[PDB]
Amino acid sequence: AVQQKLAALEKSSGGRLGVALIDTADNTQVLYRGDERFPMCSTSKVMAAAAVLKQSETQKQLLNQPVEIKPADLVNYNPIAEKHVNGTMTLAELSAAALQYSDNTAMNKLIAQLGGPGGVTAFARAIGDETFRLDRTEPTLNTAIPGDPRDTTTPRAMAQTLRQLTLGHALGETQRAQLVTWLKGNTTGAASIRAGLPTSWTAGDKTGSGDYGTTNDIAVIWPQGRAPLVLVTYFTQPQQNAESRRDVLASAARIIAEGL
Ligand SMILES: O=C(Nc1cccc(-c2nnn[nH]2)c1)c1cccc(-c2ncccn2)c1
Ligand SMILES: O=C(Nc1cccc(-c2nnn[nH]2)c1)c1cccc(-c2ncccn2)c1
Ligand SMILES: O=C(Nc1cccc(-c2nnn[nH]2)c1)c1cccc(-c2ncccn2)c1
Repeated sequence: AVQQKLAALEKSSGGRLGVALIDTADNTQVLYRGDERFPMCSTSKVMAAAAVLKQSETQKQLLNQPVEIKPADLVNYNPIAEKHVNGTMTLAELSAAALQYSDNTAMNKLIAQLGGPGGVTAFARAIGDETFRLDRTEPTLNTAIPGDPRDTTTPRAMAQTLRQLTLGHALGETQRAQLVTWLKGNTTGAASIRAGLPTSWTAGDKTGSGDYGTTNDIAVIWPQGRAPLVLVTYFTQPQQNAESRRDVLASAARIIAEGL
């Protein structure tokens, strides 16, 4: 029935919606197109930041390591990194910038710290995610071309890996808490999944967008009086120039919340 409501939302939207909920109260799942691939766009920044946090478990000083930001490093959306050109940012600062402001230069520095896009994929595989793939750097990882497997995952896979990272033991406890603190401090998320949730609930999330009107969000949610949830909402449209539809992600989240 939740699936029929999500199918109606998808039909009126004109695009393709993918949803995965994990309710940790009973470990049950709600899926809609849960095994179809979608372009991750900036939701992939979670996996990159997490990979660096994993590295920091065996290098207690890694997050304080300075990284040079040169003018040539700036790409197309650099709200934090532009302030540090011809200077440096620590890996903590780069992680916070990538996660909480969606800074693309910051994401590129995280990718580089892992040895390139495939180092992020390797970390995904190391924590049991056989689906995620990062193939490109910013900004071209957001091209979001229909049918293109580059820089994609499925809703089912991303919900499982977000659960393992934020609620489970993919990371050490200090690192898990740091990731949750960053996600809870996101600045970009109020119009997306969180807009469809009761206001009493708390959450952290990472948004993403790209070409083909691609509009994404992945969240960890602490409802009032319930065990936490993990929710992934991915949305993509048939024309390259389509406008972003954060309202569709809100609507999907509202259908999920009403179906609990
Ligand atoms: O190894 C590096 N990159 C890379 C790219 C794609 C995939 C993989 C991989 N697949 N399975 N396991 N790993 C690894 C790489 C590239 C450039 C620099 C460095 C580097 N690493 C540590 C210190 C300094 N440089 C590593
Ligand atoms: O920069 C683009 N989008 C963008 C950037 C930064 C933040 C957000 C955002 N965060 N929270 N709410 N919105 C959205 C963008 C958009 C369209 C096209 C391009 C582009 N860049 C380079 C080549 C081609 N297209 C960038
Ligand atoms: O980079 C693109 N968009 C972008 C940049 C930074 C943040 C966000 C974002 N965060 N949360 N929600 N949105 C989105 C973008 C978008 C469209 C096309 C391209 C592109 N870039 C290079 C080559 C071709 N296309 C990039």
